[PDB]
Amino acid sequence: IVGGYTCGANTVPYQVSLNSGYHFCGGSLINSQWVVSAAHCYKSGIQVRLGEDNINVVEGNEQFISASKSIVHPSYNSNTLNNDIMLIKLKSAASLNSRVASISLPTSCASAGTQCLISGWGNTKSSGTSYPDVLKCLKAPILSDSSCKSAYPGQITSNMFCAGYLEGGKDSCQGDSGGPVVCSGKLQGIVSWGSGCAQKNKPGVYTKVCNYVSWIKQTIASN
Ligand SMILES: NC(=[NH2+])c1ccc2[nH]c(-c3ncccc3[O-])nc2c1
Ligand SMILES: [Ca+2]
Ligand SMILES: [Cl-]
Repeated sequence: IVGGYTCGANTVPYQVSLNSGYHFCGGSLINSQWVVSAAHCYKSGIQVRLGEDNINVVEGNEQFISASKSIVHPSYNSNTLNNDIMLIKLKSAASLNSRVASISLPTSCASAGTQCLISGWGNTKSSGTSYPDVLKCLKAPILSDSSCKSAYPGQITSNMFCAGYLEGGKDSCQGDSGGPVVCSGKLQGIVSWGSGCAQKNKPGVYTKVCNYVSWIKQTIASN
């Protein structure tokens, strides 16, 4: 997160860290045994870490659960990142309390201008790499589809939306991939891609979760 602030320990209880010996992507807890992340975060050897704040110190509240399986969307395209969503099922269910909690899936898509909260342990510098120990947050609005398509001509599908600031300075970045974009208590986006981080007129692009709620429900109901 570039231009963001320290969220405060456990203030984003549905945020998870995907770990393979180090933090590589974020994700969102949607029920006690399922997490939602981005298809490009897929790898084997994933341990899901819940209740985290400092990812390098065990401070208490953490729950480390191995993924029993990851389900990448069958139509995911790694070259356009269209359908960039993945579901991870946990080996055991997580103990939910006030520090670890799930986030609701949306019943409707959000509109331009909606203010959302984006969080993650990704890079904090637009020019260079500084990775934080604690969770960073950024409040950003959903942009109109015309400005988004005007910024990335021919690269935005209907399963994507842009959120952020065209002036530059505040944005999600590498390490934040797979994490949440929550608007009004509902998970509306997943951090997917962008050009550099916090560059002028190059806002972040997010996977539009309202387009996949039945796919998520049907997939969880059968696995
Ligand atoms: N500018 C952004 N909003 C953005 C967000 C997530 C990103 N993730 C990545 C990324 N880059 C290199 C390897 C993996 C990644 O997820 N770039 C990203 C850029
Ligand atoms: Ca920790
Ligand atoms: Cl276009």
